[PDB]
Amino acid sequence: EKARFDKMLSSQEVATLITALYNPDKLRYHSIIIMTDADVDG
DNA sequence: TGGCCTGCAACGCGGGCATCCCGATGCCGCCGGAAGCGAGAAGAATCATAAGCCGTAG
Repeated sequence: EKARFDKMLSSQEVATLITALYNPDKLRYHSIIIMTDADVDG
């Protein structure tokens, strides 16, 4: 929301690897889990 | 200390009255020249959009 741009991209690895970016075709990795540290930055 | 203002008597000519000629003027017919209103075009300006640095944090 702070900077919305369809061209702005740095990694793009997550969306490229989970789906094709639209998603009903490729539904690979139906189960995802996000492990994160217990600090405030986590 | 020097010059402006004014009373006064003598010289001077202009105001007042009469009048015919002249030039402006109102009127009428006729010709012309900005105008101004709307409309189209150009330049000037203030609001709205994308960071950059400051210093820690990942």
